[PDB]
Amino acid sequence: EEKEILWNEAKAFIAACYQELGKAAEVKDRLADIKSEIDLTGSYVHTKEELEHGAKMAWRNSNRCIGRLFWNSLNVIDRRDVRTKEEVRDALFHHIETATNNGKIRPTITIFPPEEKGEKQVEIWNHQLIRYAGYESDGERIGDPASCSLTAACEELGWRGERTDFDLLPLIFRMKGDEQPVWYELPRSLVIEVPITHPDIEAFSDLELKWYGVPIISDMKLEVGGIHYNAAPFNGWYMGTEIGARNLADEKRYDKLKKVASVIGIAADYNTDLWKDQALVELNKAVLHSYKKQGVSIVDHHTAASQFKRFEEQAEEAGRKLTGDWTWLIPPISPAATHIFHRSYDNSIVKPNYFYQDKPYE
Amino acid sequence: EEKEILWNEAKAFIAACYQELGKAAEVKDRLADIKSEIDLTGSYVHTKEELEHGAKMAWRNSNRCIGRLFWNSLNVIDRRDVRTKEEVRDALFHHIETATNNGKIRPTITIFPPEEKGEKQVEIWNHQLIRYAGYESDGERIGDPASCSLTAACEELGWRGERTDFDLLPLIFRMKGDEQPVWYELPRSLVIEVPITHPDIEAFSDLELKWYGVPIISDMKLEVGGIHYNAAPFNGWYMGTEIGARNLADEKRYDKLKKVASVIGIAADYNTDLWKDQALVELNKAVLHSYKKQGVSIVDHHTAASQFKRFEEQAEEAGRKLTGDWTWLIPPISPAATHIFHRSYDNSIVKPNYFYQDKPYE
Ligand code: HEM
Ligand code: HEM
Ligand SMILES: Nc1cccc(CCCCNCc2cccc(OCc3ccc4ccc(N)nc4c3)c2)n1
Ligand SMILES: Nc1cccc(CCCCNCc2cccc(OCc3ccc4ccc(N)nc4c3)c2)n1
Ligand SMILES: [Cl-]
Ligand SMILES: [Cl-]
Repeated sequence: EEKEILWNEAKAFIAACYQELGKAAEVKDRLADIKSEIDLTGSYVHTKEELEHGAKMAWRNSNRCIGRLFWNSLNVIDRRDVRTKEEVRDALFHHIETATNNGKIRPTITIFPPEEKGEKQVEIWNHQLIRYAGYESDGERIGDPASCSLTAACEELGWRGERTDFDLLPLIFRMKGDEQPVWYELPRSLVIEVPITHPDIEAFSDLELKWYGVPIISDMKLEVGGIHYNAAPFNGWYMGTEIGARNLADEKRYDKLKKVASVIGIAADYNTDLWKDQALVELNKAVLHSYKKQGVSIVDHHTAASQFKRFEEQAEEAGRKLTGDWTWLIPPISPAATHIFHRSYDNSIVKPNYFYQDKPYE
Repeated sequence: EEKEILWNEAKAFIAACYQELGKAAEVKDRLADIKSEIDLTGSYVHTKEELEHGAKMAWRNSNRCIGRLFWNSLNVIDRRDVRTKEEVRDALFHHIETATNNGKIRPTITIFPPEEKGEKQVEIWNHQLIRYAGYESDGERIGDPASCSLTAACEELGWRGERTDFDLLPLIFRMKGDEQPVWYELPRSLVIEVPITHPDIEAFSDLELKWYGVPIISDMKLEVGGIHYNAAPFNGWYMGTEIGARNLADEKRYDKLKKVASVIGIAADYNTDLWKDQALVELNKAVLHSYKKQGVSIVDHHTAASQFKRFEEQAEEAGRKLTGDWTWLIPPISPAATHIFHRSYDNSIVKPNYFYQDKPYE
């Protein structure tokens, strides 16, 4: 049951990782330690510093991420020591608290034990650690339609949501050996939320909109040197358009543009009035104003594109090729007002990186 | 000097073209007529109906065009008979008048004689038949910066612009055999223009903005059945975003967003105010309102995307594969508010089509 492709990925990663850390001389000894270890166990264990740097490199190589400028300040939390459900839950609880940081969000990743045989040690079911539930029974739609399948899986396992439009989903994850996952309700004190108000339009609060403070992606596999960390939730702060132009605007999500147009006092009858466009701008202005007024970190898409330009420049000075996905880097609001729109990007996949993986639920 | 690749393209085009026109039985005789003609002359001549349909197929295959729904109603003008400069000029004059149609714009293409030896019979220098000049001498920028190189080439040949921000460039084209092109000033009576006003903000006219009515692309090569029509100017009507989000908004074009923000009474100091976004929407609302109030055909990007969805559906019912360039089909204003954003497109190049070609000037 060999065919160890892992040896080749380890040679590539350790060489580059130690190259960047100045530890270039330490490479031949460490690869020797690794090759024996691969022969004795079929795998190898990253150090402390390889793991932290590999997670940073993976953010740096994420073609679709516009916020990559701060890749080197990612806060890496090593929890490869976890063995029980309560330790997994507590680590996820801790990630939320330390990432939130009373609103001064810290880009943070918690790294759980990797896949051993390709067998998961911890299998997280949440798309994000904090997300709202979605319901969809006979005509009536409640909450976030994107969470319908996960919300159904949770309720099939004993959980029950109050069926508000913003029910917090529980943490749900399965351990190795168990046939079923466990779920834990989120403590309200850990979850910061932001009511959406408008700086000029006082009636905007009548929409009773809100979103959570911290997006913590928890369904992606971090791959470092051939080691597959399927459970490694990470977070940054939001870019405003993610909330105002997608989460609250998409017809398959909260679909609020019609109601936004009514409270800002414009008609929603004619395409040539550009009412969707106007409502999108006022809603996105409201999201930024609301997060800033509360003291929760956020960035607008113009500032974010300015930072990403410096990431482009910084990559060229370091002699690293830049990779990116143009179709994901452009913002969904005024993309041509950013430099990203007016250049091209090589969409090559460089490792370490973060990758999609099949949902465990149906 | 053979290596006739032309025979293969003719077999592919005539088969498909006659297939769609119901003339499937007439194919073997016509290809026989073509193969002899290729052997006798090194080329072949399209019919009347092959030419008109091939130009329509070429529009249908333009991956970057969102307005392809009306491909079958393209008005094809056959001027392969032209031989002199005055006949070329008159045909271009006529194209402008009949395409404009007092504001009820007709999608029209005028097809000049194709390349014979790869040698052009008529070589058009204009990017569009109607475009504004651009100037750029010691600090001072006037007009459309995108036209600077062409405006310089025209003035090097005796033309002189009044150096307003909206100088109409002359028609400029070279005939086969001449070392130099000729240029002809555009008659003002042929060119409809639209002053940009706002439906609600009366001060918007203080910006003194305007654009021309009809975009007539004149620098692309139409390829049909291996025959290269390098001179075949075509036109549709504008999509509003082309004017309000690019021509008047780009920093490398008319760069008006700052002045738009001032007349609509918002500050242009903070990114988080989304002032560029708001100004872009009000400017694009103004463009649509202005063209509609004048009676000049235009379409908004929402209506245009709705039409393109029906083009997608119509393509599937006809059993034709759909091709498209996602990065060009999405509008630059609220792209995620259109279905285009939320699906993918195969960017394969199918012929007949329109292709870029090297500018003749420096
Ligand atoms: C610091 C704040 C951050 C901002 C503002 C930011 C911004 C974004 C945005 C706007 C997207 C595209 C979202 C979409 O349109 O679906 C994105 C994608 C992504 N970001 Fe970041 N990001 C940040 C931090 C991070 C961090 C810390 C990581 C991981 C180490 C990361 C990895 C990614 C990945 C993997 C994707 C693509 C996910 C996918 O394919 O669905 N980002 N980022
Ligand atoms: C009927 C009105 C039409 C509308 C509203 C329309 C709309 C558009 C738009 C918005 C673009 C992209 C422009 C850009 O972002 O640079 C485009 C590209 C294009 N359209 Fe159309 N179009 C129309 C008619 C036509 C016609 C009649 C033809 C030719 C038969 C045509 C062929 C093309 C081509 C070739 C491109 C790509 C040009 C390039 O690569 O630079 N379109 N169209
Ligand atoms: N602050 C932060 C911080 C860290 C990370 C992020 C972004 C993570 C979001 C995960 N994302 C999941 C997903 C997968 C598949 C489709 C999705 O839908 C949204 C979307 C976005 C861009 C598109 C571009 C082109 C196209 N055709 N579709 C798109 C769909 C989301 N944010
Ligand atoms: N009503 C109508 C009717 C008929 C045809 C048209 C469109 C013709 C416009 C010709 N176009 C020339 C051109 C060439 C190269 C760059 C240009 O710049 C604009 C642009 C547009 C989309 C982009 C998408 C991605 C990206 N990276 N850059 C883009 C640049 C224009 N309109
Ligand atoms: Cl999100
Ligand atoms: Cl244009």
